[PDB]
Parts: sequence; C-alpha cells; structure tokens
Amino acid sequence: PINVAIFGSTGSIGTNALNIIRECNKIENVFNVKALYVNKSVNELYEQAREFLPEYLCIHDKSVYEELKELVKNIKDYKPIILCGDEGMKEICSSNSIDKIVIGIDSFQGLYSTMYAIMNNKIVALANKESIVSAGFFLKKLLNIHKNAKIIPVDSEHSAIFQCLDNNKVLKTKCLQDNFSKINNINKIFLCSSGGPFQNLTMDELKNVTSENALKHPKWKMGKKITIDSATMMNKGLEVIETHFLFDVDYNDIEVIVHKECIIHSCVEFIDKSVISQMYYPDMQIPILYSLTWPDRIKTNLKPLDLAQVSTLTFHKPSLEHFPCIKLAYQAGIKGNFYPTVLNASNEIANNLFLNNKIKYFDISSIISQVLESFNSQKVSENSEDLMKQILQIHSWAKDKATDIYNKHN
Amino acid sequence: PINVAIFGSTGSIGTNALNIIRECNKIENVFNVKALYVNKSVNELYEQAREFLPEYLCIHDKSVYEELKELVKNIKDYKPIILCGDEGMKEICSSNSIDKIVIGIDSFQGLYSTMYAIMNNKIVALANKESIVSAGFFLKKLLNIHKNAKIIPVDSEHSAIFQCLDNNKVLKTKCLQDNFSKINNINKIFLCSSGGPFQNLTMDELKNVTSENALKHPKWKMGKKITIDSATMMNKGLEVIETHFLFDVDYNDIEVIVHKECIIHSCVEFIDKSVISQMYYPDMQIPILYSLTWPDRIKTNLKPLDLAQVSTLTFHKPSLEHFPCIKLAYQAGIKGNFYPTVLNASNEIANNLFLNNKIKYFDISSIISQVLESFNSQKVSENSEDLMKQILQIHSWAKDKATDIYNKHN
Ligand SMILES: COc1ccc(CCC[C@H](CC(=O)N(C)O)CP(=O)(O)O)cc1
Ligand SMILES: COc1ccc(CCC[C@H](CC(=O)N(C)O)CP(=O)(O)O)cc1
Ligand SMILES: [Mn+2]
Ligand SMILES: [Mn+2]
Repeated sequence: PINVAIFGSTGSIGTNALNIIRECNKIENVFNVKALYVNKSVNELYEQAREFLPEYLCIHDKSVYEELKELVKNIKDYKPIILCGDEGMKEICSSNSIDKIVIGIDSFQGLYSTMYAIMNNKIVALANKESIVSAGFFLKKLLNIHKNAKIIPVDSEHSAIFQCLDNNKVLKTKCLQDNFSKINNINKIFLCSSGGPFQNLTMDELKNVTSENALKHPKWKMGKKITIDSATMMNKGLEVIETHFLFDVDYNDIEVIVHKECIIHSCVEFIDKSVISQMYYPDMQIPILYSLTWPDRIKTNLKPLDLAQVSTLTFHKPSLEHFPCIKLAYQAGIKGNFYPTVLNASNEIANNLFLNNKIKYFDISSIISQVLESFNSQKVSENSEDLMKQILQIHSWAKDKATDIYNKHN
Repeated sequence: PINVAIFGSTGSIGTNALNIIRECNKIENVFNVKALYVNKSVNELYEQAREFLPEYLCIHDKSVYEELKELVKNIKDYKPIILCGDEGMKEICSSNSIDKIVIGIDSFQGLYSTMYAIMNNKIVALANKESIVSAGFFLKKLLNIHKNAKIIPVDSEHSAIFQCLDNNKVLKTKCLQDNFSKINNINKIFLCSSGGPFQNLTMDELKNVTSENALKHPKWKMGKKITIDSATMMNKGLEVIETHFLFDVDYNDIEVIVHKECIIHSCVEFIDKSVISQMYYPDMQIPILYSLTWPDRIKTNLKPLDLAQVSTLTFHKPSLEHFPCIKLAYQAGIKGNFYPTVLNASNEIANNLFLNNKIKYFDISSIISQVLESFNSQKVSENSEDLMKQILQIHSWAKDKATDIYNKHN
C-alpha cells in the first residue's frame, strides 16, 4: 500500500487529494492516509480523521490544539498521535511509516515542510510553484545531498510534461537534477496556458482592467492570487522558470502556447522531433493522483475524455506586448542568479496591490521591472544554511523594494 | 551501431527508411545498412548500393541477377554477397550481423519475410498491416516460440500508440503477446484517421465516385491500394484489427476518430483516464525511425512542429452509413476466428475491382459482406505449419468467392 501524508489537508490541493484517494480506494485498497496536517481548521480536521483514520494528526495553531484532543475521543477504535506546530510537522516527516508527502501549503511554511521531507528522503508531491521559482538552487543542492529524496510535480502543466516522459529514462535520474533533459532525450517544451480572461483585449482596454474583471469572469474557479497571475500571465511566467528547474530545459527551448480549451495540458518535443502530449478535462485530480502512483497508474471512475464532443482544439502565440509579465519572467530566468527570487517576491506585492485596487494592470509589470533592474547579482553561497538565508534576505529585500516604489508614486 | 536490413528498399517505406538513416548518420554514425532487398528495380538498387555499401544485396527476380553483379563491379573497394529470391531473403534473415529488419513489402513476400525474421529472433519493424490482419494467429504462435523476436509497429497510428506507452512497462511484455494491454495500463484507444478524400460527400455523391476521384489531387501521395482503402475507410477497418492483435485491446475499447489535419496520429487512454497522444507533421520518417531506435531516440534535423501555425485541430465521429467498411471490419474482428483473414482477402479483390472501374463504391462493402456471411468458422490448427496452410487456404477461398460474386452480378 501507498502510505501518504497530506500537508494542508483542508486547502484546495489537500481536499482534491483526499477526494481522489477516497474514490480510488473504493475500487481497490491502494492508499493508507498516515498523516493529516492543517493550520487551524479543527472541525474539518476532525471530520477527515473520522473518515481516513490517520496514525498522525497535527495542527499548527496552538489555541485550537486541546479542542482537537477532545474531538477525536468521539472516534471509536482509534488512538492517533496528536501533535502541534512546526515540531509535529518534523516528527511526521521523520516517521518511517510515511513514504510520500503532498505539500499543499503556500509561502514559507510550504518550503519549510518540503525541506524537512527531503531531509528525511521522502517522495514529495509538490504543488507550490513559488518555492521552486524562489528557492530552486537550495532545493537542487538538498536533492544532491539526500539522494533518495524526490520531488514529483503536481502543477498541471509540469505533471503533464512528466507524464509524457519514458519512465525507463526517468528512473535513471530525477527532477531538479543536472542532465535530466539529456537523459530523457528532451529537445523542447510546449507549456500550455488557458490565456486568462484578457486575450482579446487591446492595449488601451488592458490599461483599465480591474481586479473584479479578473475575478468575476474566471474560466476555472481558483484562489485570488493565482487568478490574478492567470490574468497577467505571470502564472505562466513562473511556470517557465519552474520548467527550467524541474527538467533542466534551456529557456530558449520553452515555448508558451495559448490553448483556451484546456484539454492538452502541455507537450514535450524529443530530439527526433516527435511530440508527446497529455490530455484530459481540466481536473486537478489527475496530476495529484499521478504524483502518488508514479511510476505506475491505478484505476479511476473519472469521466472518459470524449474527443468528438470536444471537437476543436486551438493554439496561438501569446502577445508579449499585452502580457509583459511573460517577458520579465524569461529575462529573470535567463539572467539567472537570484533574479527568479526577486521576480517572485516583487510579483507577490504587485499582485496584491492590484487585487486591492491600489495600482493598474501595467503598473504590475512596471513595478516588477524596476525591482529587477535594482538587483545586483550575488555570489551564490556554497553552504546550504547560508544559501537559504541568502534566499530569504533577497525575498524580503525585493518585497520591500516593490512596496517603496509603490509608496513613492502614491 | 544498429545493423539494419531493408526489405523492399525502393518502395515507399524503404525509401523513407534510407532517407532518415542517411540524415541521422550525418549527425552521428548510428546505423549500418547491412542488407538491401528489392523485387525488380536493379538500377535503383545499384545506386543505393553505391551510397550505403551493404554487405548483402538481394533481388527477387532471377533475370536481373547477372546485371546487378556486373553493375556492382563499378563500385570501388566493395565485395558484397549478392543473392537472389526467397533463398536470398532467408540467408539475410539468418545472418548474425543483422539485428533489425524493416519489412516494406506487401502480400506473400511480406508475410514470408516476416516469418523468417521472427524464426531468426530478430527485431522486425513491420509496415505490412495486412500480414497482422490475415495471419495474426500465426504471428502470435511464432512469437510465442521465438521468445527474443519482437514486432515493432511502423504503421503510423500504431507507432503513435506505441510511442504513448511507458517503456518501463513495454519492456516487460511485447506486441502480439496476451495481456499487453493489462501490463501497460491501457483502457481505450483513439485511432486517428485522415477521413480520406470522400469524407464530406453526401450519400448521393458517394454512389457515383470513381477510383480516378480517389487518386487525383490527393492530400497525401501514396500507393493505389492504400489510397482506395483510405477512400472507403477500410484502411481504418484493417487498422482496428491490427490494433486488437498488436496491443490486445478489446474491440469495444477501440474508437475511430476523424482528424483531418493529420497532426495527432493516435491517442491512448490509461486506466486512470489520463490520455497521452503523439503528434508530428504527416511524415513516415518518424514512425520508421522510432521502430529502429526503440527503446531509445536519436537526434534528427526534421522541421520542428509549429503548433501556433497549425492553429486548429479537429475531431469527429465517422458515419458508418457512408463508410460501411468500418462496420464490416468491427463485425469480422468481434466474430474472431478467421473472419479477419476473409475480410482482408475479399477486400483485396473488391479494392482492385473498384480501382479498375469494374464495380461501384457501395459494391465494395456489398461483396465483402457477402463473402463474410458465407464463411464458416473453422477449428484453429495447433501446429504452426498447419496453421499457416489453413490461413493461406482461407485467403485463397475468400478471393475466389469475391470474384465469383462479381462474376454472378456481371
Ligand atoms: C489539470 O487540471 C486543470 C485545471 C484547470 C485548468 C485551467 C487553469 C490553468 C492555469 C491554472 C494552473 O496553473 N493550473 C491548473 O496548474 C491558469 P493559466 O495560467 O494557464 O491561465 C487546466 C487544467
Ligand atoms: C506519420 O505520417 C503520416 C503520413 C501520412 C498521413 C496521412 C494518411 C493517413 C492514412 C495512411 C496510413 O495508414 N498511414 C500514414 O499509416 C490514411 P487514413 O486511413 O487515415 O485515411 C498521416 C501521417
Ligand atoms: Mn499550472
Ligand atoms: Mn496507418
């Protein structure tokens, strides 16, 4: 059986993970949910523990910890280990009964848990793209030290790419390794994008789009931060950098393609020029499930893809004039060093300013550009602990610089 | 280095094979062309010999053997073994210096050369679909005896399917082996079709179509027999039975889909419902090359796929009223026994009659239908030589039965 821990079990990734685990387990007993970890949602955690009966429970916020002890006494034939805070998270990662960990947490806590899962040589199903973009150098170093640890991508485009690779080759290497693309015979990547709500808009219309325009008309219902990133196409920009780090693909060999139907999730061109792609209805359960079953697949009862009903698939080039965030992401990635850390941090501020109606659409890319131009390349620390501190310092500096630029103009 | 024999080196498959070998060898010395076999085309064989310098030359026609011998004296520093007929073909197949054999011949010579390749435990890159459809039981039996022989599909849709599979699983089985689909986690196949030249005709327009119409201004230039089969969609019918035999996929799990752009070459749905597809411009060099490099890939200088330029891909269900040959193929496959042998043989006659303007479009399916209805299932022979004789007997009966029906309504 596959022993799995879910970090952030009441978030979107976590709930989708538990839903597909539930459905697959009805078909055949495949998964043992060993651990659940949430921030502060005691009642939701209790209800999950009542169904999945994990050996470990953990909650971050200590003011709801004692409530969790009293609630789980209601569950018959069940004596779980009930833990708190960052210290519980570490004991879960070191537990020898856990093989795979789904990281469904954003920001620093996602990176911190990822770090501990890798230190304990686990398979890490990673759905936090910002951690790869910001701390890719640190994750690469850590994965070279902890040779049995693996990152398996959950982001849909990256899962699609991963699914297009031959496991006879993949098993000779692992994600984030130097030479991954060479071993897998990868020549080039088509990174598919929905395009967001603004593909048909003129430059003059883009000047005055609001956060309500981005959030009120979604194709896909998702969180506010990623919804804004989808609108500016900075989501895809971040995903270009994620692609480079995960698969060791040069930036000149990564192409963003707008595919509004969201059936083809991305494609891999091999060195012979044959192209392989992965397809399904938009549904995060497939990428999540593959991350937990890889290198095998298991039966599901999901609706089969009806290609004749779909009927038409379309592809076009994104306009870099209309979506300058894409260009900025390529520029940062190509310049290398900590420019991706700077890009991610400045976007975090700009995205939130736009979300709260403080700035306009082209101010987002204007602020990010100015912060990138202000950054001086730094010698990359050889020491793992110094490197993490270097990444955090640069992240903090870039957020501050973005905010000062906003304050000056305001 | 990969040591290759090409059977039918001056036909379409053979010429494409030598073209891609030449171009790949310019990039890196990968292939040794060890043997070339042709029916009659002595001058063309000489030109190929001058370039590729194979250890073996074989010509089927005894009357040009002395001519070939004399021509080859013009080639500097070159002393090939020059052979003739079925005996020369047997000698090439049994050479320890040949690893892989491309079968680019039709009809008896194709089946016979395939048989000898398998008996000598070679990798057999098979482009003759009619051999699988007509003699699938015999090939299965022979591959069970000769455990190290392998059939690798060259037919473009079947190559596409093969390229969509995980080689970590393919290497634990082989084509035409029972349980191939289970081991590879296959649920369902989308078998892509161009639709042929008559795809948008009304029933009234279909009644009148001639072979000249099928052959003129074609989307893809290919041989006359396959062009007529593409027009009736019996090409796809035969390919459904080919899919069943190569991959052990049930007929209810094979769907024919009309994809007029011919970019997606076929798709595989796995048991989790994720779908993987293979794409390129229509070009037989990719499927041929993959058959010779499998389980690896090598570099080419082929034009990269420009998805944005292609722009739109479409998919629709074929009409079984307009293309009754598809229905007849499924019926024959599902009934099993030697019904596929009968279908292939009766189509061979009906195709040729329509090609030569002797019968109309709907007479093709009428003739095939009547021969199929007349056939009575037989006990399948246990001995492999008895089985080969049984298949050849049924093939000959079905051709004669088709011709009789033609002569009765003449
Ligand atoms: C496999 O399931 C889905 C779900 C939803 C969708 C549509 C949203 C795609 C993407 C969100 C994302 O980054 N994802 C899902 O990873 C928004 P974009 O930047 O491409 O404009 C596609 C596929
Ligand atoms: C990979 O290269 C090509 C070349 C040509 C084409 C177009 C012809 C496709 C097919 C011929 C065939 O059976 N083939 C190539 O295997 C004719 P249909 O029955 O689908 O109507 C597509 C792909
Ligand atoms: Mn994504
Ligand atoms: Mn074909």
